[PDB]
Formats: sequence, C-alpha cells, structure tokens
Amino acid sequence: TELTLKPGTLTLAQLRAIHAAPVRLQLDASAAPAIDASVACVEQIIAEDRTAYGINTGFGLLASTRIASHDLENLQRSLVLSHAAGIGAPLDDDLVRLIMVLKINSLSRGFSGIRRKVIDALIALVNAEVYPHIPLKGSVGASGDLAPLAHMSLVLLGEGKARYKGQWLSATEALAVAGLEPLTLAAKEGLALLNGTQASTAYALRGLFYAEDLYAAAIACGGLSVEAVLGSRSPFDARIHEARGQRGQIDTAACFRDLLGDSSEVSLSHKNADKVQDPYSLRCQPQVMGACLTQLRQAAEVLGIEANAVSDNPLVFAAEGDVISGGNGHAEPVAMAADNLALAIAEIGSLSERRISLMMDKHMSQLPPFLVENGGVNSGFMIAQVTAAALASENKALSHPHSVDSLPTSANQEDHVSMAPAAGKRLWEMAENTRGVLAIEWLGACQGLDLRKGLKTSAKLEKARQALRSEVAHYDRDRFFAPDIEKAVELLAKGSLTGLLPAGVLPSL
Amino acid sequence: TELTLKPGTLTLAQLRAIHAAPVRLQLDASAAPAIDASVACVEQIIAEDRTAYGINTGFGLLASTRIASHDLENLQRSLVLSHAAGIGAPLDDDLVRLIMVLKINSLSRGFSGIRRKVIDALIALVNAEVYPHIPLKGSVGASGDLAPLAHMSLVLLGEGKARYKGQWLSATEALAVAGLEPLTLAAKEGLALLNGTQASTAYALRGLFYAEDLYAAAIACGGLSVEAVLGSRSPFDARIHEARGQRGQIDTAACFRDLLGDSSEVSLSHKNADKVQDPYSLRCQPQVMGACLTQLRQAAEVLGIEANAVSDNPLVFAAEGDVISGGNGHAEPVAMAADNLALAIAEIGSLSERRISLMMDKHMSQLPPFLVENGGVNSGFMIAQVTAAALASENKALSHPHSVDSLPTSANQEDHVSMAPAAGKRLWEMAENTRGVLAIEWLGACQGLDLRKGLKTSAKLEKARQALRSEVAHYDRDRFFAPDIEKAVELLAKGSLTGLLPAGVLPSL
Amino acid sequence: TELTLKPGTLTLAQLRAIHAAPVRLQLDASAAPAIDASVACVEQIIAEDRTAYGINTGFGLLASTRIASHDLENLQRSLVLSHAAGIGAPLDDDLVRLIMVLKINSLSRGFSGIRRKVIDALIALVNAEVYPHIPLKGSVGASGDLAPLAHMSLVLLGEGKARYKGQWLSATEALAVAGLEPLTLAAKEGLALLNGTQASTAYALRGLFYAEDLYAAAIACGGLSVEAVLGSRSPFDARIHEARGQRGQIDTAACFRDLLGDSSEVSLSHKNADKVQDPYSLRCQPQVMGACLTQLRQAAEVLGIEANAVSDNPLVFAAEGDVISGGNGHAEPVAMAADNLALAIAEIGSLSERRISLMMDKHMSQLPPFLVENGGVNSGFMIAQVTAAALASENKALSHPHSVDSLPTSANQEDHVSMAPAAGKRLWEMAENTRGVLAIEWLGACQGLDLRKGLKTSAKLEKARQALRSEVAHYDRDRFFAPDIEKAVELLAKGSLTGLLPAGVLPSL
Amino acid sequence: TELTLKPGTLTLAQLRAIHAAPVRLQLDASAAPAIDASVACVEQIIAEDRTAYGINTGFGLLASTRIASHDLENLQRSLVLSHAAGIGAPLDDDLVRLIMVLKINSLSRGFSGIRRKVIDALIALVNAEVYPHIPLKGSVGASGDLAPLAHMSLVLLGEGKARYKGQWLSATEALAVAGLEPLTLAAKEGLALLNGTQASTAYALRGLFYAEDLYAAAIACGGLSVEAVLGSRSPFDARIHEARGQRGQIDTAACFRDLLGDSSEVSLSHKNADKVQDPYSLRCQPQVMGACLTQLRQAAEVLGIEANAVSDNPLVFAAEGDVISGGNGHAEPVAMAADNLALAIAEIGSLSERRISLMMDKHMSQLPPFLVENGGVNSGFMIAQVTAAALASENKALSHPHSVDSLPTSANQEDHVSMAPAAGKRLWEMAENTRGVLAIEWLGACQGLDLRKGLKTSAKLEKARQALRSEVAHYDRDRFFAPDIEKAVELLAKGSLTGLLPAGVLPSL
Repeated sequence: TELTLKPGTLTLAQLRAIHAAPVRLQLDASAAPAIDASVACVEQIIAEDRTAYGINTGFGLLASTRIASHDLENLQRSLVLSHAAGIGAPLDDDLVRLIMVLKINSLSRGFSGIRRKVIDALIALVNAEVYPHIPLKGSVGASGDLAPLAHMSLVLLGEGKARYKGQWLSATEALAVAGLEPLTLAAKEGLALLNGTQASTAYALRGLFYAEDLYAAAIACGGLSVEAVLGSRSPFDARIHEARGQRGQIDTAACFRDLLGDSSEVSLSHKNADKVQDPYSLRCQPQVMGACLTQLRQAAEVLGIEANAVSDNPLVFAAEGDVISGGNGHAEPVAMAADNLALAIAEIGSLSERRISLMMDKHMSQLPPFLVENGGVNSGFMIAQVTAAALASENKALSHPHSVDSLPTSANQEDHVSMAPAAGKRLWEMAENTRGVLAIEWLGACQGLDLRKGLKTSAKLEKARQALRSEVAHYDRDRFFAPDIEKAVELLAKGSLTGLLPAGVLPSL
Repeated sequence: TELTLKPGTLTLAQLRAIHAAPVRLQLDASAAPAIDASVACVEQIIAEDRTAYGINTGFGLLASTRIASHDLENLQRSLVLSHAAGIGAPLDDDLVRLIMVLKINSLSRGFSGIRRKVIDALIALVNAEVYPHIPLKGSVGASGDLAPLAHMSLVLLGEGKARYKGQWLSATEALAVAGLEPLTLAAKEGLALLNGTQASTAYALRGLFYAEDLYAAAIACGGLSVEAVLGSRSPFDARIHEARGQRGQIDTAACFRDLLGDSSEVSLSHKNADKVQDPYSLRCQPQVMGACLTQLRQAAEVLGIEANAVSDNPLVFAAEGDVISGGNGHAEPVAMAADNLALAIAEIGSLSERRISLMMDKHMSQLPPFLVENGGVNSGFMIAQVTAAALASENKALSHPHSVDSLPTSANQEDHVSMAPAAGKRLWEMAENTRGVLAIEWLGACQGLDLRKGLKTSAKLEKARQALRSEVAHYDRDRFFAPDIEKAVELLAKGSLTGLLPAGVLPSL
Repeated sequence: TELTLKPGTLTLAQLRAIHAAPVRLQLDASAAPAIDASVACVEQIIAEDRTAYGINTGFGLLASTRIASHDLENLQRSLVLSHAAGIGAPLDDDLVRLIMVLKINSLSRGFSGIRRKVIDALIALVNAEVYPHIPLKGSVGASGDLAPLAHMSLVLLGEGKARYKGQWLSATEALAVAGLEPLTLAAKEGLALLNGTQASTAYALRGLFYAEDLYAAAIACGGLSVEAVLGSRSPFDARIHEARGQRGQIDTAACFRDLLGDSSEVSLSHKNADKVQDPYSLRCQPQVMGACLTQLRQAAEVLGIEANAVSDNPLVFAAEGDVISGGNGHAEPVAMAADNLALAIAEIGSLSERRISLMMDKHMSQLPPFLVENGGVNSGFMIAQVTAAALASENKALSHPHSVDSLPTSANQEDHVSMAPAAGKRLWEMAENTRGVLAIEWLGACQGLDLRKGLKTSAKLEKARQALRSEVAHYDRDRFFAPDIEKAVELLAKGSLTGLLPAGVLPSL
Repeated sequence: TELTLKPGTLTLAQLRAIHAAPVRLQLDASAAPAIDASVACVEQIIAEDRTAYGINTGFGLLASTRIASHDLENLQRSLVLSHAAGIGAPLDDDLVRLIMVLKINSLSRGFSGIRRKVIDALIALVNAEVYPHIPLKGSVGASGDLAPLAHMSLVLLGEGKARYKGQWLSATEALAVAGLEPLTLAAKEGLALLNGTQASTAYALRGLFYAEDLYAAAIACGGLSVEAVLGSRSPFDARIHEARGQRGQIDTAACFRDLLGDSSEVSLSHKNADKVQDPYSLRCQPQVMGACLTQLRQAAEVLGIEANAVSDNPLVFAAEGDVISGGNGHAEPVAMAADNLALAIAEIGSLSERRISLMMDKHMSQLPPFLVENGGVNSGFMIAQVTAAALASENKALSHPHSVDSLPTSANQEDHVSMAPAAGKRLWEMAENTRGVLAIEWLGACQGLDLRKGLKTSAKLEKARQALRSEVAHYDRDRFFAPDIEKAVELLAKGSLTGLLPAGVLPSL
C-alpha cells in the first residue's frame, strides 16, 4: 500500500483506494524543491522586514501591522485553537485519512510556504494510522474548511486527540505513536493548514464513491430483475442508444449487454420472451441509469480536479517572489458537484424501487404475489417492499440543493459561502437509503429466479446470485425478514457486486 | 410517579414525562369494561362461525375465506415475523418506551378486540424497563407503522431482542426479566399490534418536545443578546402585540417582558436605550418567535390527539357487534404536524444565528469585534459564528416537506401513504442544528455581558448566565473553542434554561 | 353589496366576498373618534416640537433629527416614489381590491396617525372600482410590503397608474373617476401607507380561498370516484373517525356521508360493498383530506387575524400620547401559514391523482381500461391521466417552504425577513395544478358512472354529474381531449361544486 | 436565415438562433434516402401482412393484433386527438418554433418510418411562421412529450389552432397560410409525431440560453461593481486559478481580466487598489461564477446531444429491416440537465445580490449610503435592494429538483418517468428572478461609478455604462424607481451586454 506521491497527480482510483484502506505514503523527491523554495520566499519576505498579509501581518487593527516573531509564532497557535470550533459526531478514520492526504497533496505542490517538516508530520500520522479527531459539522466551505482542518491540525501542536486502533489517544500519546513530538508553527503555517477545501472535497468524494458503488450494483440487480420476470433484452440493443447519442446511456446499455449476454437458459426457457412490452423500470434502464452515470461523471470531473487543487490562501509564488490572496477556499464547485450526485443517487434508488414494485405485482412479474408460495398464509416480501418505498421517498427531500444557500459571516466580509460540506455529507445517508432499496431488489430477484426451478441466468448474474445465497437463503415460509435485508446491505457495502461491471466505465473504477 | 392510566386521556405533559424518564404504569380499573367487551365480541364472531376480515380471514384468496383457527394462530406469528422488515439504527430506549405506552394506550380503549393479557405483557416490559429492539427505518405510516411495531411485537413472541440496563438480551431472557414467558397470539391480535400510528406519533412527539425545549432556550438566549448589545425593551410592549392580535406573539412578548423586566443594571448603564432602532433579529423577536410558537401549538394539538387515538384496523365496535375496516393507520395528520414543526425549528435557529451575527459586528454590538479583547492576535468567536451559520443553513434543506411524497405499495392496494416516520425523524437533527446555534448564542451573549464589567442583567437572565459559567469560563485569549460549545450544547440538552420560562406557555409544559 | 366597516372585525366570509367581487363600503361612524384622535396626537407631537422617529424625524443622519415641516411633506412623497421599486406582472384587480380594503381596515383602527381623508380616498377608489397598478414581486414581508403598497399609494399622489373597466388610466384620470384629486401626505402618512402586511396577507388569503374551493370540489370528486369504481361507504362510518379523535377527519367524513348517503342505485348494483378492501386512495380519504382540512383551518386562523391586524409602524397610542416602534411589519406568521397551506393543496391533488389512476386500472376499477369502450382502437383517458400526474408532481417542488429563507437588507438593519409574499403567491399556481387534477378526476368519474348504464348515484352527486354534462358530453369515441379539461377546470374555478358541501365546514364558507 | 438542415447536426449556436428568431429551413438533399427507406420498410411490413407493434397492431386486446388498414388511418387520428390532453397557458411562438424544428430534425434522420410529406408540412409551417397552439403543461417526459406534441400535430390534421401574426387561426386557415391542406396520417405516423423528447428539450434549451445570457451579463455587472467600490483586480490573477485547476473558474477569471484590463482611470484614481481586502462577493467571483459556468456547460453537453437525438419509438432500422421498441422517450437526462441549470441560475443571482448589498453598505462601498447624496431625506436604492433580495430568495425554493420525482401512469406500464418538462420550464422564471437582480446591480454600479465624478472604467465596461445610460438617467433626487428597473431588465433581456463577453466561452455563443 505504498504510494509515492507526485503532488497534484492523484487519480480518482488512487483516491478511492486511500478512502477504502490505510496507506503507506512517501513524498516523491521531486516535490522537495518547490516546497522548500516556497518557505525560502516567506523567509525572505520576513528577513527583508517586508509586510505580507497572511504571512507576518496581524489581524484587524494589526492587519497592516508586522508581527514580532514571538507573537507571530503565538498567533499561529491561537489561530488553530480558536478555529477548532467544530461540532457533532467524529468523522470516521477513513474519511480523516482522506482529508489528511488531500491536505498533504495540496501543501506539497509548493505554493503555500509551509515547512516540509510540517507536511512530513502529517504524512507520519497517516503512515502510523493515527487519525486526529474531526467533528462532522461547522464548515461552510468558504475561506476553507477552517474548523475541521483546525481540529485536524490540533494534534500537530499536541492539542486535541487522535484515534489509534479504534481508541482515542491524547495528542501526546498519538504523536508518540507516530514517532513525533509537538510542532511549533511559523508564519503563514496556521493559514496554510486551516485554509482550503479538503474536508468539503473529501465529503463529496465519499459521496461519489458511494454513488459509483450503487451504480455498479444497480446494473447487476436490474439484470437479475429483468431475468426474474422474464424480461426482454431488446431494450439494450446498441442501435437504440446510438440513435439517441447520449454517452452515459450508450455505455450503460453496453454494461447491461455485458452482464446479461445475448440470452440465457432462463430467458430461452419461454417461447415468448418479449411478446408483451416491458415496463419502463426495466425497458428504460439505459436511459435512466445512463442519465445517472453522466451525472456522476460530471461530478467526478470536478472533484478529481479539486482533490489536486492548491486551495489554501494566500498563495506563495516563489518563482515570482509573489504572495497573493485569492478565493480558492470557496468550495462552490464542490457544492454543486455534491448536489449533482444527489440526483444520481436518488434516481438510482427510485428506479430500483419501481423494479421491486414490479416484482411484487402478480399481473406484471409472472411470479407468485409477494414472491412466496402459500400466499394465503404468507406475506413474503410485502413489507420489504414497503421498507424500500420508505427509503426511496426519503431521498426526494434529501436531494434539495445546499449549494443554493448562503449566510454572510464576520461582519459581511465572508458574505457569500458554498455550503459544500453539508452538500457532501447528506450524500452518505442518501446512499444508505439507495443501498437498502438495492439490497431488497437483490433479494427479490434472486428469490424470483429461484422460483424458475433450476434455470440459470448469465455467467456474471449467476455470480451475483451466488454471492447473495452465500449469506441469505431462499425464502420458503414466512420468517424474520429484517436480518436478510441487513446481510444483503452489508454485502453491497462490501462492494460484492462491483467487480461484475466492465472496468473503465465508472470514474474511479 | 405511578401512572394510573385511563386510556385515551394522556396529556402532553404526561407524554413528555414518559419520553423523558422511565415509567411505572397500571391501567385504571375503569378500563376493563371496554377491553373485556371488545374481546368478547371477537370471541362471539368466531364462535358464531361468522366471517370477519381482519378477525378470522386468511389473506389474498383467503381474504374472503374463514380460516382453520389452528392455522389462525400460526397466521399471527407469520404476520409479525414477515412484517419485521425494518432497517437502520436501533431506536433509543426512551423512544421505544414512548412507542410501547402509546400502543398500550390505544389497545386499552377497547376497539381492538385484543386480550387483556397481551396489553399486560406490554405493560410489564415498560415497568421492567425492558425495551424491544426497534429499527429506525421502514415505515411509511399507512396501514400503520407495520415494521417498527412488528419488531417491537417480536419480543412478546420470544423473538427478536430487547435492551435491559443498556445491554441487549435474548427475547426470552428479557421476557423473564419482566416476569413473562413467550406469548401465543390469537385472532386479530397480530393486526392489533402491527397496525396504527404509534411510531410516527412517537417520532413527531420527540420532535415537538425538542422544539419546545429550543423555544424556551431561545427566549432566554435572545434576552441575554438584547442586553449584551444594549438593545431596547420597547419592542416587547404589550400594546404592539395586542394591536396585531396574534396570540403566539402576544404570549411570546409576555415571556420576554417576564425575563427581561422593565430594566436592569446593565440597561440603565447607557443614557440611550431606544434612541436608535434595534435590528429585526432583536426588534422582531416576538413576531418571529411568536409565529414559531403558533406552529408548534398547531402541531401539538394534532399530536396530542393522535397520542390518544384508536389507530389500528379493523376496529371492533362491541356496542353494535360491528367490525369495520377503516384507514386510521394513515398517518397523514402526523406527517403534516412534523413538517409544521420543521418550520418552527428552522426559524428559531435562523433568528438566533442572526443574533449571533449581530454580536460579532462592532458597528452593531457596541462590543469588541468577535467578542474578545486583544483583537490584533485573537480571533475570539469568529469561527464559532461560522459554525452557527453552517448549522442554520442545514435546516433549510432539511425543512423540505415529507408529507407531500408518496409511493404506491403492495401491488397498488396501499396506493397512498403519509411518510410520517421520515417527517418526524428529521426534526431530531434539525433540533441538534438549532440547539448548536443557540449554544453559541448563549456563549456569545454571556461573553458580551461579561465585557460590560461588573454589570448584571435581570434576575432570571443572571441565572442563565450562572448556569453556563458553571461549566464554561469567560473567554480571555484564544483557546480550544469546541469544548465550550459541547458543554453549552449539553447544558441546553439537559433543559438548563427551560425552567426560566413562565408557566403555561408551551403545550407540554 | 354595501359593507359598513367596523374596523378590525372583518370575517373570513367577508374577506372571501371582497376577494370574489367588487365592494361598496363605508366606515362605521363609530370608527371616527379613534382615527381622528390618532391624527391629533401626531399633530400635538409636531406642535409641541417634540421629536418622534417615524413622525417628524428624517433618515439616517436625520433619523434622530427633527425635519423642517416643508421637508416633512416632501419626505412623504420621496418615500412613496423611492419605495415603489417593485417588478413583475400586475396583480389582477380582485387582489388589488383585497389589499386596498385590508389597508383601509388596518388604518381605520386609529393607531396609525393618518388623516381620515386619506382613508376616505382609498375607500373612494374601491367603491369606484379603480385599481392602482401593483406589480407582483419585490416585498420580503418585513418592515412591510413596502414596494407593492408604495405602488398602490402612488395613485393617491397622482402618480403611477390604475385600471378601470379593464383599461389602464393615468392616476389623474383614475382619481377623477373616483371623484378625487391628487393628495398631499402629512407627517407619518407615508410610513402608515407603506408599512404593514396587507400584500403578504392578501396573497395568502387568495391561496386559502383556493385551497377551500379545492377541498370542497375534492369531496364531491372523491365521492363520484368511489361510486364509479363501486367503492365502499364503510370507510366513512362516523364511529371510525370518532375513535381517532381528529376533528378535521371527523368533519371530512361527515361531509362524505352527507354527499354519498348510506347507499345509492349504483352502490346497490353490486352484491358486495365491503367484501373486498378499497384502495387507500378511497378508504383513507377521511384521514388525508381531514389532515388537509386541519391544515387550512390552522392557516385560516392566523390569516383571519392578520387581516384585522394593525400592522404599520410606528404605532400611535393617542390614549397614552405615546408613539411606539415595533416589528409588526414582519410577516413571519403569514409566511408560515402559506407554507402550511401548500401541504394541503399538494396533498389534496396527490390523493385525487391517485384516484384517477385507480379509475384507469381495469384490475381495480371494474371498468373498461382508460374509461372507454372499443379500447383496441381508443386511448380514452390515457393521456389525461398523464396530465394529472404531471400536475400533481409539480406541487412537490412547489411545496418547498419559503418561510425558512431570509436575506439581510439595509446594511443588516433589516437582518431578518419573512418572505411571506413568495410563500403565498406560489399557492396560486399549486392551486391551478390541483384544480387541473380534480377537473380530470371529475371527468373520469362521470365517464365511469355513465358506463354503469342508467344507474344513479346520490342526489348531490347526481348534481355534480349534471353540472359537468351541461358542458361536457360523454366520451364515446376518441376526440380532441383538451377542451373537455378546460371546461371542467373553468367550472371548478367558478365554484360549480362548492355549494354541495355542508355549510360551516370550511373557515370562510 | 436560410438553414439547410443536415439532420442530426444542429449546433447550440444554431439552436440559439432558431429560438431567437424566425427561420427559413430546407432539408439537405442528403436526408431523403434514409427518410424514404424507413417509410418503405414500414409500408412493406404492412404489404406482407406481418405484425409489428407500434406499426400495424391495435391496442389492448389488439396489442398483438394487426389492424384493418382503413382503421389504421383512423387509429392515427384517434391517437392525436386523444393525446392532445394538455393544459395551461399557450407556449410562445419562439418556443413552438424550436419544438417544431427539433421534431423535424429527429424525424428527418430516417428512423421513424414517416412520410416525407408529413415532415415537409412541419417545415412549411415553420417557414410560414404559422405556430400551432401548444399548452405548457401535461407532459411527464417519458414515452415522450405526448400531449404537447399531439397538440402541435393536430394542425397537421386540420384540427386544433395556430397563431399567425399574433392571432389565432383555425387549423385549415393556418394550413392555407403555409400553402397546405389537411393531411391524413399513415401507419406509425401518429406515434412518430407524438413520441420523443422535443418539448422537454426545447424547454431546457431555453433555460440554457437564459442561463448563458445571465452569465454574460453577470461578468459585466460584476466588473462594474468591482470598479464602483474601488475593488482589486488581484482576485483575477491567472496564477490563482491555474493553481486550483478548475476550467470553469479559469475561463471566468480570463473573462474578468478581458473586461476589466490591468487597470482603469477609475482604478488608478486611488493609491491602493488591493491594500484592503475585498469581500467574497467580489473576491470569489471567479470561483462561484466558474462553478456556474461548469454547471451550464455540463447541461449544454447533454442538451446539445438531445436536440439531435432520434427519440420516438418504436424505431425503424430499414438497413436490417427491423423495428425495435426502446426507451428513448424517457427524458431523464434532460430532467437532470434542467435541475443542473437551476443551480447555476440561482447562484449567479445570489452572488449578484450580495454585490448589490455590498454597494448599499457605506462601510463597504466607499460610496454614500443607498447610492444617493442628501441621505437624510432620500432613500435612493434602499428598496431596490429589497426587491433584489426577494427575487434571489425565490430561487432557493425553485431550485428543488423535479428529476427526483415520478408517478406510475397508464396502469403501471409507464411506471417511471422523468418530469423533464416541469424541470425545464421552472428555469424560465428563475431566470426572470436573476435577471431582475442583475438589472438592479447594473443600475447600482453605474450610479456608483457616476459618483466617481468624470472617471472612466475599462473600454468594455464603459460600453456597458453607455448601454444603460441610454435608457436610464443617473439617480439624483428620489424618484419613481420601478420604471428604471423595468428598463434595465428589458435591456438585459434583449442581450445588451452579451456581446461584451469574449467568444468561445459559452456553449452556444
């Protein structure tokens, strides 16, 4: 798991890996020159007793006031302490890891004027699997994610706390595990740490990875449902999608053709396989899942760029000798990317729920009502369908956009903000909702196919069936339903179906 | 502390108490007649070989078919098992208790035809402080809260699991704690347990109780903020509110006058107290908070009725010998009550946030910028304000209504539902958001008052100052900020400020 | 139509009539003393050279500075002219009248310090049916409906324009139609006219009247649909609704029983009336429409009061000789009331849409597919149903609440506002959507009942059938569909079915 | 204006031109072979008495049943008549034009099996500027825009009505104007006309064009606002945006640099140009407007493809001799493109409002309060600002996604739909809101720059001042404000500032 980072070149697949599992990283040697050059430029500005806002200038009245080196050193600590004003649930370690790596990535490009040694400290925490406490809420994604990044930065100073092996350690305990001792920040370093969009970006990246996972599961589940109700393959005909010209849809049908094949034992099992027209939940899968693929591709485009962005402030341009203040802390693009992903995740679940609904209806599924025999006496999947409906509906309200709101802070200087952290975070729960729907679709279609005694579907959809049946049995007589849904959900969360989808379809896969 | 329950007569204050703390209850002697008559009618139907859907009919083709009663018993168990298809986090014990008591309340009115012994089993679990596991999601609040209620009912059967003294026990161990053994259900009892609106109702009642808590706190917090910035008392003059005629606003201004009084040491400290106009976030508090009061009163009224409703189906009318199938499981009124509460919770937070923003602006507060001295190098409350902004903004999307959505379930027999569980559960997080804003407002105004060296506000507001300062000190120089927010939040959560509000203002207080 | 106004006592029924048609009004003689005393108190303040903000002070630098009387009058003009900065479509005459009468109503209570003669001028425009141009957008309902009330007030000054007999006139031409000459305003008079919540309130009252109209039509439409698909009357049994205890639902089922009766020739046409269970869209009509009724009642309570409110600023209390600045211009209660009404109008239409969907499904309706004979070649109501689905869906997004948003204006002086105008005006379009759905249900049910050859429904529902068939014939063979829907909508808009409803059920009826 | 249409190759710039103004078009000679082959494939299927769904089968019972050719002509008429079930206001002529051209473009690709004469008829109507009546609402954008396209198609049959020179004519008169006589449709032709996404796509393309128009105006307005308050040009430094890597932001800052230049007479007027820090509303224009550019680009990509799509059903593949039923009538990609455009239009307006708020604040603008001198008695821009706040706030609710909603229609065969028409049409009003805000910003910045006596801004920004000042004078003393806003809005609407923006930035420009 050893990543040698060339700053600014992380790929979405690399980000997914960093999000998914611990990492051992090292900065590429070629990053050192620009990083050290940046610090040298700050050191010269101060050595020449020059005044540079964000570098050695104070605040408010002192904003046009050079600062005594002792006080400059002190100002750093005070900024981090006061800015660590976040609240709510701790982030989990995988997400904290991602955030730390994005900050390392950005700092290591050499425009922030921070000492290499502080970057090395963050790298050491990551390699040691020591994860600073970071509370979920507080950032508005403008100037940066000041509070969550400040909470992160506390551990560096020997403040706050960090998790190691699932247990909270004091910063000193935690630093020691990393082979570190508390740091003392210099000019510009507090700002270099607290400014930026890494929390916002990390929140949205997890939303993306979830959206991708659910896309991949939905193609396999949708394939099984088609098979379970003896659906047609004609909706996936390449000529249909070429004639439309929508690329998400073209690629989506291609995926369906890949998992389903030209036919199967089960589909060959009935004289007529298309005779009657299929419902839209089946027949329009390429169009709807195609619209979702494009959506998440559009988001991923924006987020993969932001993961490599230089997002602090002000920026140090050592090549010019320049220090400049811009607005890259404003995470507006991130906020809209998260609101875009919301549409994708919601509609993936909505279509799956209608496929479940379809399999529940005797007049449409060519299956026993509620997917069970002895129907007078058994309810079978009846309430599972209800749970799917509850989950799906939830996503309509959750899809309301956060990127359209803003409140001015600090006497109207921060007078427009992105609300990107909120946008990204709601995607995690929408993904839980859509994950439960798909898990119930999975259960339904596999039950259904079982009822077409001994008949098999395609090679990849048989693997999908086998993966489920490894944990949950055919539903005979009524039994406690919930645990089956729990197991299906966990399987999906573990990416059990992801490997079935053709590679290079999804942005980070 | 012993509740002697006359079914159908629980008050909002009793409901708050059950939600807040354990309960010991017993049915009033006057309850037996209706209960016994109800069961007798069901027994008579079955004895008279009569057919009654929901009593002794099977399902589907058997909807119009009497069932071999021995099969009838099994049907009850199959219903509970298959209907227990809920998903998500376990509800906490306080909410399970409330749900159980609501179901006891309803069944004990004598329209459900259930055996007293089954009510008694539930009463024993409550009194033994044994709380069946109930998953958060699944119900759409139409037919009833089938999934959460079935999970609850599993324990009665010796299935599922229950929490005791904070630990999960097997159903049989749990039952034994309560002095019970597994039950065998009889005719209509499965449906009597599963149908109804008790989960939805419980969810929205927790939402009301939080909304009331936050209202009370906001009156005190807003009172401190007025004093901190040397605001006027003129906006609260009773003649202003009488001339408008809105009762929420009239009662709200009366509370403000109660807590602030006609003047205080602090207010008498400045020559002019009204000369200049105060901003709307001050001047319009009775108008905005009064609107919120009304909204939560409108909701309280609906939920207080629903807490005493007979909500299962079909209903047994012993007096006429009738069993009738209706739609009382449809929780539409609860769903709209919860969406109504959302507006209150959001606007209480929005107004507090603007009061916070006011306190940060030197040109508005007559206080040091960001409420701290040594401004050159100290940020003070600067990021806490941002956090307040993030929390409040979140509430805008969260207030999108759930009561306006619906999906047809079970082959379109259940073709319209309420989505009340979703509506009420989101209030809990909205309340965390607003609670956070108010904690920061509380922190700001006490800080700000502190800077008016040695001056006191009114008798009640000084107690509010006292409560906080017992956990969180005055902010001198920048320090780790978040722990102070945590502490103020917890204080608020514990109802530290609720007692300051005058009697008989809030529905359940 | 002569209304003799006793200010502050208008009823919801009186407000409906004013909204519905031209009015001829006059002030009750008993109102003169308080109005005249209010003016004298202002004149005394001015004469005693006392300084009163809102009365004789300028603005900003002059806000606490008396102004030369010559300027005092000029100030009045500049306020109206500068404040008339609204935009968008002209309000129609009915709404302009409502707003005018509301401002007459509030001014006439004698707390505003305005000359009776200006009130008289307004009354004169109303009675002459001369309606000032007022643009739709601009107000945020905080301080008042400043822009729309400024536009209205222009005409009093001989500025702006007014509609008479459907044509725009110059203000001078317009004034002369009303027997008036351009007015010159005195101290406090500009604020008295522009401050207040009359535009917000008028917008929300029209939404209420619409919601009410749609409620009544939905009871009759719901009743026809029950008859068309041979649904049961049992869901309306009074005992069911009594047992729940919700007053809206109790009253709603009373209405259904009123129009349906115990039975009908059609209902008696089919052996079984309860055998099979009705779909929720039928069976839960009392529960859903009852929730809607409660909502619109809760809204009505708040708006009927606001219609009688004294909402300008500052307020003059001649009895004490006091002038007070308060926040009555903040229309938060009206904004929440409108957001509440949104839930009602949306859910009335959602339930209707589902009933339409039921009538289209041969497996549920017991009617030919799509309600026409010769289905192999006729599409019948197939696309009309789609149109109803489009209309219902729109209302989900339109139901997003406006009362949860705010932007600070006037340098954070007006730092919290209500957005009530936006909240109320969207209700008109939501009503248009729900009216379309109901129109299509009406057409559907009458068609379906026609197919029950010669069978009659109840006496009031046959009246419903007759009202439609007088304009729209039975659908034999496919024909241009749209003109049918247009006619049904227009019929509903004109209240063709409102008279069927029992009196005293809806707030203004 | 003579377009020679090569089917499937329309560019966004061509689509803009078609939306903006009348067109004379002709089919390229290259289109005939495929058009003719498709028809011939259809005619041969019928001549061989083979059975083809959507070609020669009836409906319902006849779903698998050929039709007597005479009846086949009748079935086409019945389809158009019954499907013309739309409702609401008439679309404007420009939009009807765009729809007709899109339908011609699609049919002309030769996959629909429609006679060239039917295409020629639509082309004739377009060339004659005869515009069939089409009602705004009814379509759910799945199967197609059946209702609006049927309404359009009526005229072809000698039914319905059409607008010519602003007047409604009967279909036959309209047809005569185009040199036509009523047509009789052949097999599959009704479906070929009614199926597809042309209405959906036309509605969203107008939103895109509006969004673009407002982007362009916003750069010029934002530029004037920077100059008016003496803002810095440093935020636009290319190195800042290069370091982030976002292309939308890069292109946007480039645009700001183009319009502003390195400096101006006004900017050189003040010693310091960056000294003081600018608010986010200024400083973060590249970041926020860049995110908006990206959003509309992502939508334009999808819509550009969709304007050229083959979207009816079923499709005729003459090459193979195949007729296939697919889901291209499902307009999901268009629904999401519209919801995406909503975020852009909202945030452009939001940023514009905050710049207006900045300009009103004397502590922030370095200009007189409310942009007027003699402030004691003049209110100046004070209420214009409130109007902008109202408009901007409206867009938050309107931004709620429509693409996340769906209802099953037509007996559960159309069980998932896109709601693309609603999604696109809400953009038109959101653009009116944002246009109003930008108009007010324009007025304010020019007012303000005027107050920097005699000083000029950049070459392009002076043209912007000139454009406005040609219709609206400097604001001296308070005056009727609204007409100035109307005039500014009209100027913007006519594209007055669009030409200032560098070429190659916006998708259709």
